[PDB]
Amino acid sequence: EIETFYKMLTQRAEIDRAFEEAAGSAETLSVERLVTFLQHQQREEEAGPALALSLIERYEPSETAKAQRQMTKDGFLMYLLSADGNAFSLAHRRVYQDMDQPLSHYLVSSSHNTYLLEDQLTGPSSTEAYIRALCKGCRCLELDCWDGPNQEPIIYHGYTFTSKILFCDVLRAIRDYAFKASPYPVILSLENHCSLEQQRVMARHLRAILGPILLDQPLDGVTTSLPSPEQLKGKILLKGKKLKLVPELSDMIIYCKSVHFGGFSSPGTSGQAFYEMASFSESRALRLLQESGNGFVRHNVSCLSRIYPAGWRTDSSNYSPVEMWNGGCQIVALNFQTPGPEMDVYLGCFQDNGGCGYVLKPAFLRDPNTTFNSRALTQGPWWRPERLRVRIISGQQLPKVNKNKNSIVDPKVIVEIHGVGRDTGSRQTAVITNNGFNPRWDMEFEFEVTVPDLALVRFMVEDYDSSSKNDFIGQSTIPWNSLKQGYRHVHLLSKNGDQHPSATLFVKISIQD
Ligand SMILES: [La+3]
Ligand SMILES: [La+3]
Ligand SMILES: [La+3]
Ligand SMILES: [La+3]
Repeated sequence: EIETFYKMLTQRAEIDRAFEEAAGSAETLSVERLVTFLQHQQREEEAGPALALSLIERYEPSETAKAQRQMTKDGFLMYLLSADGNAFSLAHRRVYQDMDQPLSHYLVSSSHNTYLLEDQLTGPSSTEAYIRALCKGCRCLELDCWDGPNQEPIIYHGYTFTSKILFCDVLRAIRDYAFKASPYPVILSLENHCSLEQQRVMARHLRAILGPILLDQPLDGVTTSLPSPEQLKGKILLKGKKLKLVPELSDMIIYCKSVHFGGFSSPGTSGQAFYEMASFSESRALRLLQESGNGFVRHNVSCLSRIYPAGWRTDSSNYSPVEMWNGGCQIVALNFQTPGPEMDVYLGCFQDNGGCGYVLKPAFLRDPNTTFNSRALTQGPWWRPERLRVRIISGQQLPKVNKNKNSIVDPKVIVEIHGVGRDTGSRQTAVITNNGFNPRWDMEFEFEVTVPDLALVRFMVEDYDSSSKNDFIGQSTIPWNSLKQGYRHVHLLSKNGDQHPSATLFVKISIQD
């Protein structure tokens, strides 16, 4: 009974089944059989003895089997629960993209009113807020500078009751964390409401504190286009108004001069210079995407655009970034302090490319002559329909969330597709009652995705409640091109983006054209 219980609790038929198929009669997976699995099931492109062997050396617990080059059911499971078995491509969890194109070519991880920890009206501000964002890979930060006592500028939310902090204090924190998560450039958006004098103080602090990290001169030969993340590695650059404004500050604005949206027209006139950056509220952005779409896109190829949350979002709620990315908008600022599907999707996007904060835009969005408009889909390279089938098999050790000890989760799983409007979809599994340890769904969904290069697949697990709103249990959002095939485990994250060490979903993914 003990082994029974101990082992039965521990038992996963789906795994058993999976191994069996792979291994057939044998109680072991030979290299060849493993290689076959890797290819047929896991659809690995580098599938071959070499991979198989590394998987064995890496994950096989049995010394006999390891040495003898074979994989036991145990090693199978371990591989499946490891970074290699993760539905989120391990290969993409390291900088692997081309980091040599103009900044305008990458989506950049950006935060809105970074200094804030809660609401926009009366919640607190803190350097901690900048540290958190930076530690989550945020590249573009916001500083709302106002005159403070003792000729020391402060940062807070202009015209509200949000607590205040010191501009200098903010700079040190940025200085200390700017590159903890990535080596690529950090952009500081200065919304300067300070007096001339205090503006000078700002400049002094900038130079004194940031020192050599601060970019205060154009790079050599950085003429027709924006420098690349590579060219700006290890640097912090300022975005703000460039000559009310003291020269000390205005002179530090090199590649990001705040500008009012003129309109889009590129033959050298109208559509701003590569070193000019416009901002658009969520509303105006949608409208321009509604009406212009392709203009914006084309605009965004050589130009950085910044989008920020609608003013009514005083609760610091966030909008969907995806809609902005579909127009090539790169600096899509969100309230990083706020848990929700939006940051889930955001951080899922940026978990790609090594989490360095710059993710290369799809080629059609880097083509100045594109006729793409996610909203009016016509044929073109972006059109490449795929058939995704996702099987939600079972869940393991779902984080018991709210109640301290009184009930068991009644989990269900929602799988959503995020991307161009026609691709967006959502489906959900049934609810398993009182089981978070090993709920088993064995449900399969199928989606047709026409513009995968802009899609993300999200897995959300909820605790069903008949009486109330279902509690969020965990989630995971995987960019389409990082979605691995075959049997994989989805590693669930908390509301706050934290890793749940033992919480997973076991799935089987398949993508066919
Ligand atoms: La602001
Ligand atoms: La229950
Ligand atoms: La419940
Ligand atoms: La509940």
